Amino acid sequence: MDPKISEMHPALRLVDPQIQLAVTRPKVYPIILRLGSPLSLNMARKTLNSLEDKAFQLTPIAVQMTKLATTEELPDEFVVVTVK
Amino acid sequence: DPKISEMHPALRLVDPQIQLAVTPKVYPIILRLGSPLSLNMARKTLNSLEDKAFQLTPIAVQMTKLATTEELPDEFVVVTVK
Repeated sequence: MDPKISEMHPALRLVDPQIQLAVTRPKVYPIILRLGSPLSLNMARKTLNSLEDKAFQLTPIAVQMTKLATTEELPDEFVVVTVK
Repeated sequence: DPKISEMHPALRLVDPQIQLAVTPKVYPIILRLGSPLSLNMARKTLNSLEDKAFQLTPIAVQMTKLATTEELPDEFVVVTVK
Protein backbone atom coordinates (compact mmCIF):
# COMPACT_ATOMS: atom_id res chain seq x y z
CA MET A 1 0.00 0.00 0.00
CA ASP A 2 1.50 3.16 -1.46
CA PRO A 3 0.54 6.77 -0.57
CA LYS A 4 -0.52 7.81 -4.05
CA ILE A 5 -0.70 6.60 -7.58
CA SER A 6 2.29 8.70 -8.70
CA GLU A 7 4.48 7.02 -6.07
CA MET A 8 3.74 3.30 -6.10
CA HIS A 9 6.26 0.49 -5.56
CA PRO A 10 6.86 -0.83 -8.14
CA ALA A 11 6.03 2.22 -10.27
CA LEU A 12 2.73 2.33 -12.08
CA ARG A 13 2.90 3.78 -15.58
CA LEU A 14 0.43 4.25 -18.36
CA VAL A 15 1.83 3.22 -21.73
CA ASP A 16 1.51 5.91 -24.47
CA PRO A 17 -1.90 5.16 -26.12
CA GLN A 18 -0.08 4.73 -29.37
CA ILE A 19 0.58 1.21 -28.04
CA GLN A 20 -2.42 -0.73 -26.65
CA LEU A 21 -3.43 -4.36 -26.11
CA ALA A 22 -5.84 -5.80 -28.68
CA VAL A 23 -8.06 -8.65 -27.52
CA THR A 24 -10.26 -10.72 -29.88
CA ARG A 25 -13.53 -11.20 -27.99
CA PRO A 26 -11.13 -7.11 -31.30
CA LYS A 27 -11.16 -4.51 -28.50
CA VAL A 28 -8.23 -2.26 -27.64
CA TYR A 29 -7.23 -1.60 -24.02
CA PRO A 30 -4.77 0.94 -22.55
CA ILE A 31 -1.86 -0.79 -20.82
CA ILE A 32 -0.88 -0.01 -17.30
CA LEU A 33 2.49 -1.39 -16.28
CA ARG A 34 3.63 -2.29 -12.81
CA LEU A 35 7.37 -2.06 -13.46
CA GLY A 36 8.96 -4.76 -11.27
CA SER A 37 11.61 -4.73 -14.01
CA PRO A 38 12.30 -2.94 -17.36
CA LEU A 39 11.01 -4.34 -20.62
CA SER A 40 11.79 -3.57 -24.24
CA LEU A 41 9.84 -3.65 -27.49
CA ASN A 42 11.14 -4.54 -30.96
CA MET A 43 9.12 -4.44 -34.12
CA ALA A 44 10.06 -7.42 -36.39
CA ARG A 45 9.29 -8.40 -39.97
CA LYS A 46 10.16 -11.40 -42.16
CA THR A 47 11.72 -9.61 -45.16
CA LEU A 48 12.33 -12.70 -47.30
CA ASN A 49 9.75 -15.50 -47.53
CA SER A 50 12.14 -18.21 -48.54
CA LEU A 51 12.73 -21.57 -46.91
CA GLU A 52 16.42 -21.60 -47.80
CA ASP A 53 17.34 -17.95 -47.09
CA LYS A 54 15.01 -16.54 -44.43
CA ALA A 55 15.66 -13.05 -43.12
CA PHE A 56 14.14 -10.92 -40.37
CA GLN A 57 14.68 -7.28 -39.52
CA LEU A 58 14.07 -5.77 -36.08
CA THR A 59 13.76 -2.17 -34.86
CA PRO A 60 13.65 -1.27 -31.10
CA ILE A 61 10.68 0.97 -30.30
CA ALA A 62 10.95 3.55 -27.50
CA VAL A 63 7.78 3.19 -25.41
CA GLN A 64 6.71 6.52 -23.88
CA MET A 65 5.08 6.09 -20.50
CA THR A 66 3.13 8.47 -18.28
CA LYS A 67 3.10 8.78 -14.48
CA LEU A 68 -0.48 9.30 -13.22
CA ALA A 69 -1.25 12.01 -10.69
CA THR A 70 -4.57 10.62 -9.41
CA THR A 71 -6.85 7.59 -9.92
CA GLU A 72 -9.07 9.83 -12.05
CA GLU A 73 -6.53 9.07 -14.82
CA LEU A 74 -7.20 5.35 -14.72
CA PRO A 75 -9.60 4.46 -17.55
CA ASP A 76 -12.83 2.50 -17.00
CA GLU A 77 -11.31 -0.62 -18.59
CA PHE A 78 -7.64 -1.37 -19.13
CA VAL A 79 -5.15 -4.19 -18.73
CA VAL A 80 -2.43 -4.36 -16.18
CA VAL A 81 0.84 -5.99 -17.07
CA THR A 82 2.85 -6.71 -13.95
CA VAL A 83 6.52 -7.26 -14.61
CA LYS A 84 8.59 -9.28 -12.13
CA ASP B 1 24.30 -18.60 -32.67
CA PRO B 2 21.78 -21.23 -31.36
CA LYS B 3 18.58 -22.34 -33.17
CA ILE B 4 15.21 -20.82 -32.05
CA SER B 5 15.15 -23.93 -29.88
CA GLU B 6 18.31 -23.20 -27.85
CA MET B 7 17.85 -19.53 -26.92
CA HIS B 8 17.14 -18.49 -23.35
CA PRO B 9 14.84 -16.88 -22.67
CA ALA B 10 12.85 -19.04 -25.09
CA LEU B 11 10.79 -17.24 -27.71
CA ARG B 12 7.14 -17.63 -26.74
CA LEU B 13 4.38 -16.87 -29.22
CA VAL B 14 1.39 -15.43 -27.31
CA ASP B 15 -2.09 -16.63 -28.20
CA PRO B 16 -2.92 -14.46 -31.29
CA GLN B 17 -6.21 -13.64 -29.59
CA ILE B 18 -3.98 -11.11 -27.76
CA GLN B 19 -1.92 -8.83 -30.01
CA LEU B 20 -0.26 -5.44 -29.69
CA ALA B 21 -2.07 -2.49 -31.33
CA VAL B 22 0.38 0.11 -32.62
CA THR B 23 -0.26 3.66 -33.95
CA PRO B 24 -4.35 0.52 -35.83
CA LYS B 25 -1.84 -2.05 -36.97
CA VAL B 26 -2.14 -5.14 -34.79
CA TYR B 27 0.84 -7.43 -34.23
CA PRO B 28 1.28 -10.97 -32.86
CA ILE B 29 3.43 -10.88 -29.73
CA ILE B 30 6.60 -12.89 -29.07
CA LEU B 31 7.64 -12.82 -25.40
CA ARG B 32 11.15 -13.42 -24.06
CA LEU B 33 10.78 -13.61 -20.27
CA GLY B 34 13.83 -13.00 -18.13
CA SER B 35 11.30 -12.52 -15.33
CA PRO B 36 7.61 -13.52 -14.97
CA LEU B 37 4.91 -11.29 -16.40
CA SER B 38 1.25 -11.38 -15.53
CA LEU B 39 -1.77 -9.94 -17.40
CA ASN B 40 -4.97 -8.83 -15.69
CA MET B 41 -8.04 -7.20 -17.14
CA ALA B 42 -9.16 -4.25 -14.99
CA ARG B 43 -12.65 -2.73 -14.79
CA LYS B 44 -13.65 0.14 -12.53
CA THR B 45 -16.71 -1.37 -10.90
CA LEU B 46 -17.39 1.47 -8.49
CA ASN B 47 -16.79 5.18 -8.54
CA SER B 48 -18.47 7.04 -5.65
CA LEU B 49 -17.45 10.43 -4.23
CA GLU B 50 -15.52 8.48 -1.54
CA ASP B 51 -13.55 5.79 -3.30
CA LYS B 52 -12.88 3.81 -6.43
CA ALA B 53 -12.75 0.07 -6.82
CA PHE B 54 -11.21 -1.88 -9.69
CA GLN B 55 -11.99 -5.56 -10.35
CA LEU B 56 -8.86 -7.34 -11.65
CA THR B 57 -9.31 -10.61 -13.47
CA PRO B 58 -6.26 -12.78 -14.31
CA ILE B 59 -5.81 -13.78 -17.92
CA ALA B 60 -3.73 -16.97 -18.11
CA VAL B 61 -2.74 -16.53 -21.71
CA GLN B 62 -1.71 -19.52 -23.79
CA MET B 63 1.91 -19.36 -25.04
CA THR B 64 4.00 -21.69 -27.21
CA LYS B 65 7.80 -22.00 -27.17
CA LEU B 66 8.84 -21.65 -30.81
CA ALA B 67 11.08 -24.36 -32.24
CA THR B 68 11.25 -23.27 -35.92
CA THR B 69 11.50 -19.82 -37.50
CA GLU B 70 8.69 -20.99 -39.81
CA GLU B 71 6.30 -20.66 -36.83
CA LEU B 72 7.16 -16.93 -36.80
CA PRO B 73 4.52 -14.63 -38.40
CA ASP B 74 5.51 -12.27 -41.23
CA GLU B 75 5.32 -9.38 -38.75
CA PHE B 76 5.29 -9.31 -34.96
CA VAL B 77 6.58 -7.48 -31.95
CA VAL B 78 9.09 -8.92 -29.52
CA VAL B 79 8.56 -8.00 -25.84
CA THR B 80 11.69 -8.77 -23.78
CA VAL B 81 11.50 -8.63 -20.00
CA LYS B 82 14.72 -7.95 -18.09
